[PDB]
Amino acid sequence: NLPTAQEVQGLMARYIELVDVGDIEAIVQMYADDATVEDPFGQPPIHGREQIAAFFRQGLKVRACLTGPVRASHNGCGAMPFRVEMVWNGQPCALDVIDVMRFDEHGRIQTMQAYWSEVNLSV
Amino acid sequence: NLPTAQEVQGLMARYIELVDVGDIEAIVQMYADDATVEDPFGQPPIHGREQIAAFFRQGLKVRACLTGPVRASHNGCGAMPFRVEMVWNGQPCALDVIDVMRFDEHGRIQTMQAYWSEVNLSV
Repeated sequence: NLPTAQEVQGLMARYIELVDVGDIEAIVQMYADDATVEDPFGQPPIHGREQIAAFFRQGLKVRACLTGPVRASHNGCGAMPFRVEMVWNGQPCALDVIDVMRFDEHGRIQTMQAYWSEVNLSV
Repeated sequence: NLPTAQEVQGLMARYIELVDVGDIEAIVQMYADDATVEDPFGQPPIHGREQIAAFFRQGLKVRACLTGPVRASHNGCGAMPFRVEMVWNGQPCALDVIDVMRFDEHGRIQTMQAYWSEVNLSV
């Protein structure tokens, strides 16, 4: 069902867990089959599980952690602050990001928008 | 002009400063004259400076602080995590919130959405 505010917090926390361990197949399945992703927000979106899996394979030695609680509304929406730690070409770097996600009537991510730019990069 | 990612971080940080001291007139002026606000997201929006000022007067002994960096994009958009501390009927409480704002070509907030619900309340 349309996740309740409580379910949304649980789903988004799980989501970061998956990104942290790097289980691409499990992340991909959290999305609706025709979901769209805008990462970073401002860039043309990617649509569908095929393109999203390609996107995550390309991007995911990386760890991610929630850096604050998940903010959830009552209409299947949620927003969360987190950090991504990587090593960009030998050089390690961190990126602070905020994801906004809208879930569907099946508990799947219909749309995701990621807010960040170079000002949130610490390389 | 359409704020750059760097300008957006500065504008949103200022914004929380204003909410913290409680300068309603200065907050109101940060909004476009016909801006709309959705707080909490999921509720019908309020439109225009008159309604926004009424909204902030009604709501603002309160302190607010950024609890993480402002995430900014290159298209006049920004998202930020913060906490609001109040005393709800003698009883003190805190609310964790994430605001998403879109600025206009004049550096003013055209639209604001606040993500939170009772799950982010610690009373």
